[PDB]
Amino acid sequence: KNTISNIECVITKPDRHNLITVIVETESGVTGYGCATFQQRPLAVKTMVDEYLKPLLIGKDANNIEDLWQMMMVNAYWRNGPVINNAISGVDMALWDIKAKIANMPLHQLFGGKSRDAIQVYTHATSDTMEGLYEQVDKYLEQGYQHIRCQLGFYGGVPENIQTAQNPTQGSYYDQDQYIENTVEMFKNLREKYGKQFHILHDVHERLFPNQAIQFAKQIEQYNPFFIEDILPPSQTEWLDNIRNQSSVSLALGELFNNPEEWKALIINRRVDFIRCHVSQIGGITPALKLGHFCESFGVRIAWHCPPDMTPIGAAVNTHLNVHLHNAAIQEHVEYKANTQRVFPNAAEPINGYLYASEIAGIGVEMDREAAQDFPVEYRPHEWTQSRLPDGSIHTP
Amino acid sequence: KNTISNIECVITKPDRHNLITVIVETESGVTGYGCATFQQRPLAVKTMVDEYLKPLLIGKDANNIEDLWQMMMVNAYWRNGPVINNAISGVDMALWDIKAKIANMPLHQLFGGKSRDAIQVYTHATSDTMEGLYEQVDKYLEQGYQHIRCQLGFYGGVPENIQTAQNPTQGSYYDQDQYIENTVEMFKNLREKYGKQFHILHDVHERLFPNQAIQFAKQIEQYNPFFIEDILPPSQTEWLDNIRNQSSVSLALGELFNNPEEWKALIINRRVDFIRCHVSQIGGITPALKLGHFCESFGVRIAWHCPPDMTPIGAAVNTHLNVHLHNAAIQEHVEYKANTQRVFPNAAEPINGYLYASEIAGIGVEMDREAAQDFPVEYRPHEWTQSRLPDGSIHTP
Amino acid sequence: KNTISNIECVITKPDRHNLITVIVETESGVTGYGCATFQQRPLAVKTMVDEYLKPLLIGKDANNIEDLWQMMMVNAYWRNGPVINNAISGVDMALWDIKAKIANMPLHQLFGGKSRDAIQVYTHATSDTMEGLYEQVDKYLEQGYQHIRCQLGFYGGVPENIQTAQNPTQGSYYDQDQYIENTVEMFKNLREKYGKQFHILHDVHERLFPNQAIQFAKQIEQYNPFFIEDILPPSQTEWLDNIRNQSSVSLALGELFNNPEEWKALIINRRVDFIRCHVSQIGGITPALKLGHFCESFGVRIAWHCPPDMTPIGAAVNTHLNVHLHNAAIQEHVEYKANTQRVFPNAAEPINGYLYASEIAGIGVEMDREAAQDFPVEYRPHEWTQSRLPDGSIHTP
Amino acid sequence: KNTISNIECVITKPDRHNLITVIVETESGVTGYGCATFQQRPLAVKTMVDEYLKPLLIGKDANNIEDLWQMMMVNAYWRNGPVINNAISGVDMALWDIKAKIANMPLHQLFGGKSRDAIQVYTHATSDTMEGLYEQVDKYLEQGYQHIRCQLGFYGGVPENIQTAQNPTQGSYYDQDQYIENTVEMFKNLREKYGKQFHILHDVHERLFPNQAIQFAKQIEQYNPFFIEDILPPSQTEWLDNIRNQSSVSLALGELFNNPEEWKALIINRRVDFIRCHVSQIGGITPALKLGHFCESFGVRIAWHCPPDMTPIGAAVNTHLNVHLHNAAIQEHVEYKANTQRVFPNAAEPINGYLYASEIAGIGVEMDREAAQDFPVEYRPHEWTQSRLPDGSIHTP
Amino acid sequence: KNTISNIECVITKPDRHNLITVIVETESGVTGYGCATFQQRPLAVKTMVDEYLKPLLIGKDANNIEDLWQMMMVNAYWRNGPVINNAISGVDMALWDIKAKIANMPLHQLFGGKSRDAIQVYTHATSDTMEGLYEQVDKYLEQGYQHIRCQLGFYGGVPENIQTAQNPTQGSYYDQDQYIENTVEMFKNLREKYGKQFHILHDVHERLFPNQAIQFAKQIEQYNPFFIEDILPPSQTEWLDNIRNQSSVSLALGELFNNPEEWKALIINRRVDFIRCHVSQIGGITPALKLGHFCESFGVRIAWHCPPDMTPIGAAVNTHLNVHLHNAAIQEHVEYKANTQRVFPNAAEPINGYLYASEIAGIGVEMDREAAQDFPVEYRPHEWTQSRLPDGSIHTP
Ligand SMILES: [Cl-]
Ligand SMILES: [Cl-]
Ligand SMILES: [Cl-]
Ligand SMILES: [Cl-]
Ligand SMILES: [Cl-]
Ligand SMILES: [Cl-]
Ligand SMILES: [Cl-]
Ligand SMILES: [Mg+2]
Ligand SMILES: [Mg+2]
Ligand SMILES: [Mg+2]
Ligand SMILES: [Mg+2]
Ligand SMILES: [Mg+2]
Ligand SMILES: [Mg+2]
Repeated sequence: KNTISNIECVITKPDRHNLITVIVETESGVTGYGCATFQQRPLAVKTMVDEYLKPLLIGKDANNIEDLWQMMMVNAYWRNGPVINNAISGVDMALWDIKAKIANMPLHQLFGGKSRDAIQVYTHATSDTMEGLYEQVDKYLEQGYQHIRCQLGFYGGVPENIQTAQNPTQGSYYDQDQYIENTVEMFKNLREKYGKQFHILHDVHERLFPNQAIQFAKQIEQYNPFFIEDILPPSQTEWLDNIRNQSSVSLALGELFNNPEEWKALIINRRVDFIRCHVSQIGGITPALKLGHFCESFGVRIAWHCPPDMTPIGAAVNTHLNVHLHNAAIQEHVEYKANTQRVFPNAAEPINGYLYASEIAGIGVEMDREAAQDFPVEYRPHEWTQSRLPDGSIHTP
Repeated sequence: KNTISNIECVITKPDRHNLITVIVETESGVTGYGCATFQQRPLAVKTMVDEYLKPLLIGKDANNIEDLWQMMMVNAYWRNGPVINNAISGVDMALWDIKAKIANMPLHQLFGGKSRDAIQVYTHATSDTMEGLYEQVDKYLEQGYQHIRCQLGFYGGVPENIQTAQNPTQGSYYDQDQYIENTVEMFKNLREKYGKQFHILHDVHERLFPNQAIQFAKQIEQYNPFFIEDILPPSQTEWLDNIRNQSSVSLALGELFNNPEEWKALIINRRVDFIRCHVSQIGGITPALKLGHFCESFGVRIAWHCPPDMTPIGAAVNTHLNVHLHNAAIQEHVEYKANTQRVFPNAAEPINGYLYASEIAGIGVEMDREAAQDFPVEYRPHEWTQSRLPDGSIHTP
Repeated sequence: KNTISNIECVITKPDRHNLITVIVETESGVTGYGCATFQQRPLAVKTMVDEYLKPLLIGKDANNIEDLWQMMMVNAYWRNGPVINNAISGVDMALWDIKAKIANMPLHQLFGGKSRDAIQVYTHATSDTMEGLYEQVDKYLEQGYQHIRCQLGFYGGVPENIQTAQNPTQGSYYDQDQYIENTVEMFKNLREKYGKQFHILHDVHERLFPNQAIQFAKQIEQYNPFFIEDILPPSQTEWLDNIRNQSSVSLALGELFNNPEEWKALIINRRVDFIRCHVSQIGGITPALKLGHFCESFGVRIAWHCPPDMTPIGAAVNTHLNVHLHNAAIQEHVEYKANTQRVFPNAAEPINGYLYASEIAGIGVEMDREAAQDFPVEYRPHEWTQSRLPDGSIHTP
Repeated sequence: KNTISNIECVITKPDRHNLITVIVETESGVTGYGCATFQQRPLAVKTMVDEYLKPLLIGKDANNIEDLWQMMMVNAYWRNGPVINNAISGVDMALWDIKAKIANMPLHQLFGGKSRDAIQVYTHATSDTMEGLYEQVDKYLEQGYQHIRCQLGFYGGVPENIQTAQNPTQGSYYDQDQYIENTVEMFKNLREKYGKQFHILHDVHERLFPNQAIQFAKQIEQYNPFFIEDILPPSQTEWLDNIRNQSSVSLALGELFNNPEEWKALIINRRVDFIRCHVSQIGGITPALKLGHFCESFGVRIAWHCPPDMTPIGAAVNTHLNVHLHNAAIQEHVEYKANTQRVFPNAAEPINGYLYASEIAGIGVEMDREAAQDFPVEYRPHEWTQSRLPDGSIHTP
Repeated sequence: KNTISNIECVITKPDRHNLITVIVETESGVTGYGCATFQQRPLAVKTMVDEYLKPLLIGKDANNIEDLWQMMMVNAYWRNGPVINNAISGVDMALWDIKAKIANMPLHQLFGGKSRDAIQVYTHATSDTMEGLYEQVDKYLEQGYQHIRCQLGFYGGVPENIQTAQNPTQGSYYDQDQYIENTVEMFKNLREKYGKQFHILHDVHERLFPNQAIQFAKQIEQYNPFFIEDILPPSQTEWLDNIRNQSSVSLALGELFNNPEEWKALIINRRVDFIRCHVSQIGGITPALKLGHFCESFGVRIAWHCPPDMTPIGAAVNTHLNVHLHNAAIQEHVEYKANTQRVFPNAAEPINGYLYASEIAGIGVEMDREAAQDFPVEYRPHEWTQSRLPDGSIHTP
């Protein structure tokens, strides 16, 4: 047995985002690290770990990750959701980290090994002008990326060019029709300039109503996007049947998921082509493996959410999952800055459009705890989540 | 308790339509006003209120709108339908008016308050020529409207350019193919001239057979109408699945509904994008709130029917519902003439494409009883409802 | 407008449970109180309110509850789940409390009034012997209760009479077959002694596997329980189809729900007869009203979860919902003790099997903030949630 | 890398069945052992390993079990089926053995560790009389078993009490009605004598036509069998819907499966409560983990086939899977005789109704190569598979 | 009775492929020949026949083909799959040959005679250039073929112009996008040059993911291919519904099938227009007839797989089945080489686009036993089955 001797939760903001790490110490002296990053509510996740998971977990056998996951998930009776799941994810990843270290193996080797040499990577280009897009796309192409998520225009902030009511309620405003029009124009221009040079992805980020999504699918399907992401919010994915029945568009969805009821009908009915779950939002590696296998039976492929608001520990974990799970398709990546790299040393970066899994024992990335102390948590409003349509209505952000 | 002391029903015809208002007096001294407008059969609604609802309601507690509504709906054993529901609606709306006045709140604040600053508005442009259309559209755009329901041609009357049988039966004649041809051409012409300057709506008004409706949807989907309204009659909406499976066209339906069985399967199967119910036809505010909530769970949005054959009291009520219900989308424009404005003082008018909810206590619009007496009920035959196809057969009007 | 001036969150444990109250102060000087009680993780809910909802909400208009609810729900981007929802519920209830106070009306009158005189109530009898059950049942019957949830045996703790593995993992042990056998025997004995004197309810509390649930339904259906509650866990309710296809048993489910995807298919497919949601777990009054209306269209009735781990504020709120919503069926009740009554004065208690809604302005129950300070939060392990079957497996608790 | 240096396949018959072991040697010096037992066609599996899998695998990296499995499955283009899957299983299991040995962990710890302390076990009682049954049951109960699979009568052989045609075709005869009659009587008798003392299982072994299966389910459901196994053959499992819609009987199925199309719709439609796959028939540990996860999402539990025609290596593997997979339920008992114990040293035996996973590195059971050579393959005709009904027609055996 | 006196299995490789023939001798002195060709695993098939089917079959009555098939199929208990089915097929075909020889009739006359004069034939044109394709196409049209399966490019081998990971794992590489692009261009060019001169077929050979298949279907439907073959792998055919709901493309699938669960739902749901099964893979003539009839009821037509890896005996059998079964559509043919013709004399060749059934007694084609000895089995690694995507992942080959 390997008895858990401590549980710690650290919030660090080396750069733009409040990142959250969980650290598990064991009587073997082997230490694990995991990602619990829910950037919008980090103090809630920390409270959850410090006040509840810690006294629950100290004294228990770290070897039995599966029991610990099943036990943790139901421990508050009420369950699922972002605060509990991220806290559990932090522990779950750290426990797998310890197991891999004790096995003296890279994490993906514990799983049963590689099913691919490395995972393909897509990056992000966003500009308010086509010329600006071209500038970023050109750089990415020169670096060997073959997949780029492109966006024309920025959506939010003050309603400068939007016909609102007289005294619009405070919020981040956009117009769905302007957004649709700019996006179609973007695809048309990118295909005219670049042809089939690279794969174009685009993130709808739940901006649209169902009728707008169906129209939009028919408008861009001719451009064969690698995928169109979050074309609807999680609560309206039954409307995907309307799209799947009449459009060939490739669809990805699910970074928002933190309850299994959100994805089961989605996958069984083949409503998307790629699942986009944020691994820490679904409770860590343990459920990620199961969900990977579930998708596989239905022919659904995997593109785990990999935003900047996630530790490099979490990213390395996703790369281990991505080189192992046969139905993994692509990894999202954004560049790390120097502070982040200092707090989380040895974070892999894409090489010629590929991310390579770590080959040392464990996850392969840890947190430098002294460095992390230099960057304490900092309150952020996240004003973009107060997203409003011209009439002042809230829309899923 | 707030005991009901009197119930009255007034039919008034300030301008082109017979309007119906129910007036509820209480022992608190607070009076409520409601819309019961079924313009085609007004004496029947008045008989229903005066002879049956009045002796039922006098003496009962106006506070308990929900009990009174559930009780009223089943009071005749047989139920649903346009005459009973309209009479009940008049009472139901007046009871809400009373409750809001006693609470000293605008009606929408009772409901739980605003979910938007104001509701967007669409107006109506109809002409026998394109230039006549352009004339009306230019005027509306200049007034700030962003949504216009357009129709080229008038359909009905003597069969002048229509090959009928030798001695055609008396009726109001049209040719469905001429109607389709003109409407497709109209859409084409408007997009050429105006591009994406405004949202174009069109009301099919149940003119078509299902195969025609399906053909029409494929013919106009490319023009992205904001919605195509009543593309089928209420009894044939299962045919919408054929449309939904192969077309992206945005659909609205339901102004004719007066029985819940007409809408449940519609909404459950996502057969339309907007519900168009006439609030008084479904029994008033009480069922309108439930239906709005019902639609919201399925992702269906709301565009309550707001024709000229409705009191300004009913319009105000609809704007109260529209600024409250989160899934409300748009409100139909009704320009009020001098006589109607005198009978129903303080009726809101759109300002720069928006209708604003009233902010005084209650509904915010009452009927001037003296002014209404000046304009008594007048029989109208509504010949357009005897709608006939070229072979002389009735079609749903 | 009524600007929010403060937001406070208090945890108090006057008796057995950590209760959580949210208090909203406004520039009008009118103060609201709401329930945010997630007893197993109270510090997490408090963190959520103090650190996040408070700076978000101060300065905003308390009148617009609907916008504030829609805005709050999506404010962390990721959403749903027990920690966020309870925090939002606390604010939502307090906002309705303020609106009712300003309207000078009892909460249920804001909603549209009563649809019943009072709500029927069921209470709880639990013993390890039939004789002990009879003793409690006899008292309840004498007090006028007509509905009693009965349980024979206590399930959990050390595996004294259970054949486990040699060195069973620490946990709370029970045997599903012993539990089934005791429960069937209980119903058989109660019907033999009491006949149809009262309505018997029973809470399966997700103890069973699907095959056991189906067997159990067929075993007790002859006893016509008023309902059998939580016969399956939330993740396995599709298995209810097997039961609904072959058994007449009345079913209730849903106290665990905190994501709408958990209940939509459940209700649309008529898989249960009563919905059991914990109002604070689903985000407060605002979504409770909508869910009430949703259920109503499908003929599903309401029995909101009313456990001891909920403030009397929350209970009074449920009674307001129960006398208003036409499809409300029954209210669960457990007696308050003197400390709890001191901290939450004027809490209604059942009278002859009925709970009467409060008739003063507002919710009708507040928290005495000095009294609450006498009873600070106290860590509880809740060892019963580590529920294990004889082989040491975790089972949903 | 850990390069494969040799692949061997040994058929050994220590006792009643031809057993098949695959042995994988690597350059690390670490040797793996796996089960490839298809007892009816052992020379075919050995040809498959020796002639095709050996030259394919030598030189490749044993670490990457997942790639090797995906590659092996499609290597012959045509795929699935009992000969190929068993050969692949032998390799797959040996590769997992190797990985666990290198990690210096018991196999189940690699997977993520335990979710139960040990797995419950059922044994088998079969006799031509009830008293003979009682004899075996009494012995098993006294040994600590709580689950016994019971069968009254032996079915097959010469048609002694069976009205066949004049000159019946050579085969193993039985009468389905005699079988049903004896089994119903057996259940009745066991419940009268033993009541609820133990769980009774029964294996129908695809003996019945669908109308017989449905009749039988209704006849024995009252006796609450722990499961009724293989009530239909694999090709007729859609007939299970008729059973599921009207009966509570608990069902197990799937020992015959060797193609995923055989189980997907089964599990998706909840047609059984327990999956019974033979791990080597589905291709080894790698697909067994995925299938367990797949079943878990649908609430289906696992009872892998553990017959005597399987190596103790395969049994140990199944116990490793059974203590890991949370939805594992029970393991079939196989008493090992002296010769088999010598060939496969250290095979676990049930202790008080439980099988405990091995705790040394690797699978924990190997084959003694010298001992196995003592017991070479011996042809068996397995006459029972020529199973005939009274009219002389083949029925699935 | 016609007692089986011997069973033999000969592997012969006169040209590029290991071919497998089963020979059945009877006491009548009449000898039958059948195809058991599974070219990738021939030694496993031969073991199956020699070690198991032979001692099973000798002594039994060859007259009763139906019983012999039902008996053979379940004789190993576990069943279906390519090794067992091919062995059984060789026997089944030889028995049908024997029966037809005894009746002194061509095989298809046994079945009930011709339903057509002859079967239309398609050939294969494949090249890395369009002009290379044109030469082959031109050759075929001159010979009277009216159907040609066309392929531009060769896919596999070393990843020369493919961006792989740094050290790509050994395998046969292709890029799906490159393949789709070339194939779409091929269709475009062929229709430009040839118009509707001939029917163009194309074999996707399970190279694509579902989202790619759906895109491809929409890209080529305008070119009206006679059929697009194997657009998905057998385990993913439920994705065909997405294609069938939005595309008019003609589809064929099934050469991989060796388990009826692979085809039933496929055909019941009309997911393909042509079934493509390999007759020996499904177990011979006996199940080919039933499957032909099953398809016919559903309106599905037959294009049995007729690759070079099949004996001319098996090809003759397919022509007998094709002139008999009313729903047979077309026969694939590859030109025979001289050594193959020597070993299997008198094999029919297409004449002006038609294949004519043999008119002598029996199948019409036998194996020259002495000639076959000149060409013993030779190992081949079939490296193309290790098909990898650019990232190193195995894809179904
Ligand atoms: Cl921010
Ligand atoms: Cl808007
Ligand atoms: Cl008129
Ligand atoms: Cl406790
Ligand atoms: Cl157990
Ligand atoms: Cl035998
Ligand atoms: Cl096989
Ligand atoms: Mg995204
Ligand atoms: Mg209309
Ligand atoms: Mg409960
Ligand atoms: Mg069995
Ligand atoms: Mg092919
Ligand atoms: Mg379609």
